[PDB]
Amino acid sequence: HMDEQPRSSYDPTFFKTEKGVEGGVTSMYAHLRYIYGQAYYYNSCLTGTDEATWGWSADGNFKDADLSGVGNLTATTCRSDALWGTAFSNINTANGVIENGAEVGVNESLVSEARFFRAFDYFLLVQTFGGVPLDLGSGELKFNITPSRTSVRNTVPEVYTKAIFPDLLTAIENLPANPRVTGGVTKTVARLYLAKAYLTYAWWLKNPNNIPTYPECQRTDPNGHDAAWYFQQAYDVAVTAIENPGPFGLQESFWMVNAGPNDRNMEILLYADHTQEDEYYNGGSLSYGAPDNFAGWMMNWNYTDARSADNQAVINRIAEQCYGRPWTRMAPPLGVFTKTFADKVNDSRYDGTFTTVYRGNWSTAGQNWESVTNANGMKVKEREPIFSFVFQDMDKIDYAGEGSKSNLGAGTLPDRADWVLGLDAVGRYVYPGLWKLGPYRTDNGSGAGQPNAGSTRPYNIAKFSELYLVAAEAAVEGAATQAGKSARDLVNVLRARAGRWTYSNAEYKEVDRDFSAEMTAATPATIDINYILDERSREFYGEGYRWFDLVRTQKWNEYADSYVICGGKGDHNPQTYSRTIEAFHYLRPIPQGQLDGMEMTEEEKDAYQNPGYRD
Repeated sequence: HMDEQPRSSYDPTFFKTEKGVEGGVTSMYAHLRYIYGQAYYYNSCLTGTDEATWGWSADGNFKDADLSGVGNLTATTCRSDALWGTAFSNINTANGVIENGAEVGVNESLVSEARFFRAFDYFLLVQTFGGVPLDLGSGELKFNITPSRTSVRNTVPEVYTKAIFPDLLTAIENLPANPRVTGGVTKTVARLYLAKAYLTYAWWLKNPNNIPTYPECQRTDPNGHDAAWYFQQAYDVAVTAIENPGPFGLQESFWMVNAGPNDRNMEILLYADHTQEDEYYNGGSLSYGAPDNFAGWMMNWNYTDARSADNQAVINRIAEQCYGRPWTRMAPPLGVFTKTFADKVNDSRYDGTFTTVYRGNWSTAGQNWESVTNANGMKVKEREPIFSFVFQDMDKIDYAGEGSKSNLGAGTLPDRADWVLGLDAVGRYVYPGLWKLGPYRTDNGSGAGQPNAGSTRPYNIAKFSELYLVAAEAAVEGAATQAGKSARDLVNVLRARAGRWTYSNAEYKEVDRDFSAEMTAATPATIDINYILDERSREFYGEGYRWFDLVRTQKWNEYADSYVICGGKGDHNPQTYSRTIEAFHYLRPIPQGQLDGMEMTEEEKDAYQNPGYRD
């Protein structure tokens, strides 16, 4: 199906009221929870890129997505499919809110939230699937009540020009500076997504590596401007946001951006609010009776395996950000450590991304051991390092001896009271957990909390930081820059920020370091797209940006054609795996469910489906 949500003949009249417009608008905030935090969609944004390959416990969902000869990516197996029905349901709702609310004069500040969300949804769809329908059964961008059995896909430029740009431009004029409600949309997030949309369209027009689009359409803009024009607008709009940020801004340190106690901070422009839940009512009377934020489980592993020299289970599964529930379904390739996060001394970001030092928490399991013995018969207290992923003396580790006793493929080092494994020995079972998406719960007490519950944390969708990297990318592709905001200046803002350490996760303590001078100096004299993409991986690793960024820039092949990783536990042999990423893979399949739901001939269905996925 296309529209999941049920529609009443009175809905258009409902949306001629302010309370109806609010109703619709708040369901739009809700729709974010079915995408952002959803683990299988999350997969579709990351696996098969440089940031993620399949993990030891991987399903078809993750294997099929890696495009590495261990699965099949088809119209039934791509987890792009979570986006389709969710986005179109929301879009239809937005269509109703917008045509009826605007017709009657319902406050445009509020209506423009729906304008934003409609653009937002279409921008995800257009990148993911190519051209998609603007007509849902009642005309272009019109509210549809009774679902149609037939659909027609518009072209990419039609979606950008007809739906995405005009909505965002209007939204920017009318949206408030400060959020109306929590996580609420503002001028700044509308500007961000407009700049991104212009940036993405500009690349689409330029089409340097000749990746086909579907439906068939020529590489020119109905609005009549060239790629350069769009690159310039991307720059200008991003920069206008930076200069008029309302309440938003960068945190002092990169740790503060994704640290649990600082969720909902003013670097976050938009998020899915996973605390907010649904209240059922039956015929006016309360009835007892949400989707989960379980994306953080994918790039998290069985640290609970960790043992002492006396084979004691020293790490309990608990609801803390460094620990949390593991599904071992996605793993970081070694390129992440050797290329992306090369610098770990001057760069907060590696440490503000991965949990590297795993400590004992055994009293959460009801144990009362003062100390325990492991790692050359050394005593280790609670909350002290048991197992560390290291990047220093990697070629000295002794995996041959007592490291066996860890139940981790781990080894030892001299005068070192902790098990240890180097980043060149990372595998599909044992890898640094993704700390960004770990759970955060104040109500754990002295116990484990509820570690198998979905995360209650916001899932962060849009960040003030990205503005800098959107403008910088536009600058690299030829846009005319303003004084103090060259490509190099813009990149250096985020890099200077990255050199400021406020807290070390590895060391589990406050800290005071400023390596911003060093970071600024090590930035290349001139900036290429490769560097933008590396910075994007550093700032946004594992958050679900990667597939979009590599497809826009057409670097997906260059960055993902091969990855490097070791095997299961006790396998420290780094093997190179090669992917087969064809040009038609740059568009995801239309989900088979949509095709099956339509009254069409097999010929019409073949034509509806993107090339490569028709058999």
